[PDB]
Amino acid sequence: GFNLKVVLVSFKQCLDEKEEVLLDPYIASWKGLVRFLNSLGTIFSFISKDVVSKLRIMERLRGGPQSEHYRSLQAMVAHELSNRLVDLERRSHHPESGCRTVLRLHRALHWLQLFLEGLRTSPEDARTSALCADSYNASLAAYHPWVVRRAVTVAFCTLPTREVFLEAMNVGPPEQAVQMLGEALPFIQRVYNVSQKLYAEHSLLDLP
Ligand SMILES: CCCCCCCCCCCCC/C=C/[C@@H](O)[C@H](COP(=O)(O)O)NC(=O)CCCCCCCCCCC
Repeated sequence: GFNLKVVLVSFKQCLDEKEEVLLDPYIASWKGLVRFLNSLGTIFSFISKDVVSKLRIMERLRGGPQSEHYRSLQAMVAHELSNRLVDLERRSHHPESGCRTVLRLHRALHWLQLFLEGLRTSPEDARTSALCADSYNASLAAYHPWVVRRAVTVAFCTLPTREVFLEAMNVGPPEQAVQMLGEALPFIQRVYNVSQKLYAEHSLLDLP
């Protein structure tokens, strides 16, 4: 019943007719990713908590007195910039602003998209560990302190084989998994592109 396709396709729900990035569905989709990650039984389950803690921050903003301004990422950015609830230069009175919090998930989404795309078009003899590192170095690595970068990089060598990873998506044999990624990744890509435009245009790509 539960599989990676269900999660990827849930990202369709994150964009409305005006391509507002809706926060509730975004959270729901990320909870799907966490459940998938935890199902893989790798050492990276050690880091699921960081995602979960970030989702809870966002859920608490959605449960608060300004909940309506957190309905979409676009609304969130407008509200937090106009009320100075985002630390722009250095961490200060708003260490857990919606803007800086969502940024971390967004960067991770970028990594995930690069990793899954890499996997989708990889040769049969490609190593999962290499797909992960190359995509990590492309993306998330620059935002992590050296101690984290080095530990993550080493941990990559302990990942399952390409075949096992594809089968773990639970959508059939590797060949079916590969076609699934092609049909489903565009949903996560669209969410990423719209979110990246939002952050880029507001010069928020480097929030502390
Ligand atoms: C299945 C193999 C998964 C490979 C995942 C490779 C990337 C792992 C990154 C681990 C980062 C170390 C944990 C804590 C990092 C935090 O410092 C940063 C910055 O947050 P801040 O401290 O400023 O609040 N947090 C992040 O970069 C977000 C956590 C990354 C989530 C990884 C996505 C895994 C989802 C997999 C779903 C298939």
